[PDB]
Amino acid sequence: YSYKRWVFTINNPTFEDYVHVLEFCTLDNCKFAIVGEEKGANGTPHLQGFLNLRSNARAAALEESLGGRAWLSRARGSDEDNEEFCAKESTYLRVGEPVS
DNA sequence: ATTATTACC
Repeated sequence: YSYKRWVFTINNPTFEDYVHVLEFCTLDNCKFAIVGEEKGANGTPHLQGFLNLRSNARAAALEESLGGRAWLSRARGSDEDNEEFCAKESTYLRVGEPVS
């Protein structure tokens, strides 16, 4: 039950949430990663992203890697589907290139 | 696992 391709959301992200995302979402760990940040007026601020990991991870392990407050789900769309969705966010961090 | 109603297809 360990997988490479995941989506995640971190609602009301904390300092440590950002620190975990910044250290983990790197080319060392990911073939491709994209993480958007939205914190506008009438909604809960979030980090929201997609990870195509180099190594399989069990959900409990990825949860720890992302700071322990993340919602996780096995990715259902393609890397490019996720790139297009997350790149709509007003700020985003993009690591690597989508795999097809 | 986990905070939320946001979350790819």
